[PDB]
Amino acid sequence: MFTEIMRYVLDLGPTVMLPIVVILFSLLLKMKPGDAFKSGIHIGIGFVGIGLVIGLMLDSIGPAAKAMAEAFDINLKVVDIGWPGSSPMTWASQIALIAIPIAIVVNLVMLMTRMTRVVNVDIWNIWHMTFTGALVHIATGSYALAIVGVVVHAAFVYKLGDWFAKDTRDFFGLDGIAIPHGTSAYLGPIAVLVDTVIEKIPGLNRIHFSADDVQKRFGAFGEPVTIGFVMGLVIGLLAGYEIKAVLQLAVKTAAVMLLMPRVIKPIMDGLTPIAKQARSRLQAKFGGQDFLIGLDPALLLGHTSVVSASLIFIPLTILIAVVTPGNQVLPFGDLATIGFFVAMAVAVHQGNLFRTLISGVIIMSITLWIATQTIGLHTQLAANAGSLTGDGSLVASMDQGGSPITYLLVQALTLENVIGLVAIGALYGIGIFLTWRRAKRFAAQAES
Amino acid sequence: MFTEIMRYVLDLGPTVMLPIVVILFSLLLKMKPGDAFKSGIHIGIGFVGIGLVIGLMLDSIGPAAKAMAEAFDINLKVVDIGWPGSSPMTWASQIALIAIPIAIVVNLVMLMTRMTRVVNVDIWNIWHMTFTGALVHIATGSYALAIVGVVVHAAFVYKLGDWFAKDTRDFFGLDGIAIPHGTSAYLGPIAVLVDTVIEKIPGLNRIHFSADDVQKRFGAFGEPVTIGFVMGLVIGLLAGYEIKAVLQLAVKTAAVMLLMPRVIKPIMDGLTPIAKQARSRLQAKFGGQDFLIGLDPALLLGHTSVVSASLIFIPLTILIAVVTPGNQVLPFGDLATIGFFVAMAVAVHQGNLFRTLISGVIIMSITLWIATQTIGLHTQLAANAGSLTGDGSLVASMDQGGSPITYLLVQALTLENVIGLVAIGALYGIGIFLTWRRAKRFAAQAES
Repeated sequence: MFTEIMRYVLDLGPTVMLPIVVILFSLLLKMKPGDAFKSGIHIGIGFVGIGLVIGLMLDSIGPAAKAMAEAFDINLKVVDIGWPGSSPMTWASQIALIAIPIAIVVNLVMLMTRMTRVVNVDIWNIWHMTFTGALVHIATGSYALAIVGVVVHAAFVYKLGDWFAKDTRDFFGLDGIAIPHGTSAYLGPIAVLVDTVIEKIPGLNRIHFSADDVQKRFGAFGEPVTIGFVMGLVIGLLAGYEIKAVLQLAVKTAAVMLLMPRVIKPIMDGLTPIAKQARSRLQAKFGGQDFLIGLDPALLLGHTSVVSASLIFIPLTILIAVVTPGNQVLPFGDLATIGFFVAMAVAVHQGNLFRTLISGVIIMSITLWIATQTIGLHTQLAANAGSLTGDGSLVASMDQGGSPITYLLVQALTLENVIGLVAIGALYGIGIFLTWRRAKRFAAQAES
Repeated sequence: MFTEIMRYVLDLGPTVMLPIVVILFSLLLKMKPGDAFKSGIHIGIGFVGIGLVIGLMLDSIGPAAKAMAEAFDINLKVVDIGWPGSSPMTWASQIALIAIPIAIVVNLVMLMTRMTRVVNVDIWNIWHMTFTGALVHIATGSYALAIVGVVVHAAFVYKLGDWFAKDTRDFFGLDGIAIPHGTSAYLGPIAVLVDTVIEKIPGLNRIHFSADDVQKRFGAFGEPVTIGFVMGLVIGLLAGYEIKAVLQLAVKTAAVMLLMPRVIKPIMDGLTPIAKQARSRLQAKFGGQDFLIGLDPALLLGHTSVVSASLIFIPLTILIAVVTPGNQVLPFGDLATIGFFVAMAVAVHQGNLFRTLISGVIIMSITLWIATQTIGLHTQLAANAGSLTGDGSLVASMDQGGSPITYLLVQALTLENVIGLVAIGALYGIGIFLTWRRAKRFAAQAES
């Protein structure tokens, strides 16, 4: 009966079950029924808006990006599928129904001993941990090792969401909300390492560039919506699209970027009183820092800089896919939502487009190489799920196939590529240590 | 040479060609190119948001309303198709590509003679005039009568948009914007007549009921979002939907109602400088009242009362379709957007839900009676367009097939139903005289 009720809860959707969870939390906080109902329905309001705008992103950008990818290069054989094609594949795994209870238990345990302050409530993003566990099970061949991998990934994701609280609170303005899930969370340490390296280099640190500089230089034409329209038009032109298609796509890009914050806003409007009462009661009873709430990484698309970088990086990603040595994966699926990769990079760089570009280039190269490395495991997963054609063609993805955590876990658990494991582990360990030191320093400075 | 360029302009879409028209108008007003481009792109963004929200509303309500209709009654045989099924039928007619130039010419002629002040720019809503012209051509059998029917319909809708300027400016807050198209425009006079009749009878006028009263009565549960959620929930429950589907549908109803004004706002945000400069220059050059701009009737959905009426009236109109004498049309297609019918009724009644309900009942019964009356013409139009199944099943629509103007023109030109012609003509003429007198009185009062 547990599997059936878990499947029902999953099928309820983020727009129904999450408002129920928020209402229950508010009721546990001793509020009036009206406030809890309003907060829940507002959160559902924002999430429905997010889903609609993301669907617009997909059906507007996907076709154009894919057409440009075919037009540019044909050397790369393996074709990316991205998160829209990976998440249903992941949900068909045999551990898809136990990963959610395991993650919930580990979150409760880490909250009980005050090792974290992130109360994750988005259970539709647990498929990341499910994917890592499935890959570990496929590679090593042991169920217990897969469970250990899921636990490790969940703990690391929660700790990373805790560490990046300052950037979400300040740069994005999402006060009281933390984002532990998504590709932005675990690609943060690379951006932190790149920022530290650039800061160390004299002369290069003097280069500053932001959308505000663009607006100042170009007058009324530098206003962000104009630059988004221009980027959409350029992407349409590069894809060989017709004039009417180019204009429609550019208008769609400007529209999605303009409407992202308008649909995010109801979530904050509904969650403000909940956070206020939480800080009023739970912080008084227990103590410590603010109790953050985990949410979907789609909330990071509200900032104009994030979506601007997303539009800019599609041709940049396609260019990177040709120059990266030992690369066979052609970015095909998540090019529409490539902003999820470099959102935390933009937040860390505080909108500095030069350092954002450098960090995004390095992140794209690293994730493309990793996705090239993890192909046999991914095609084995595809065969296991049954969503694979009979031609025997390989498959790969970058949203979760190329995550550094999964590659590091698999390499450390089976030791098949020691040189790549050593290199990626050194880079990611330096990034993690740097981001932890930076988070501790920021917390100490804010406290003092 | 004109046919394919007109087809291309039509296919450009409201999000591309209309911003180009706005930019050209702004340039003719001697603004800087940057501000003109910003206004045009903002209007495009608003229209894209309108399209997205309308698509969500359709995909959320349509199936639910259709299931409601199937579950409730089976006595009615003819199945409505609504505007989504009528617009491709109308645009495939023989007079499809002449109607747009005819409407533009008649608008220019009426503007030059100072007979009207509505500068219609939405060329995608001309399909109402195309529909009435095609119906007249089918009934009478001559091209010239079709042309004169198109001209008469265009002049009537332009004058109706002129007369309802105060309601749009004040009640909906759309300053400088007129709505000559849509079912709301030509179903206004019935609402005006009903309001006058209610005012005449003492005691009935003393009943006042508005959404503000509901909010005051219900405290923390009387907000528009909460009542919309309740209406969605009851619609799902009475339709035989499952619990998850019911909750998702209710959340989607709350979604459309709450997100309507947020996506409505960019249109005014972009159009305000255009109207300001028009008032500064064109009024000084020529004189007279403001030069209003015709747009989509979907803008009336921004008001919360209109959406609330749209949700409540669906079971109401389905019930009305059973008790209406001599009715054979089952409302099936435009149940999703039933709010377009009673928008102007709400505007006339100033949000009085009691008079809104009475006017809506009268309008529903009347328009269903016409929709039953005009069935042979509609199925002949379907056969001409080629979109008719070979089973011989009758077709009928109520958004435009049941509109009073087309029925009145057909009856006046062919004289096939004297009793129906005289009844509908008397009712509509009394409504038109009353609304013209009301508009003249309002203009005189504002001038004084």
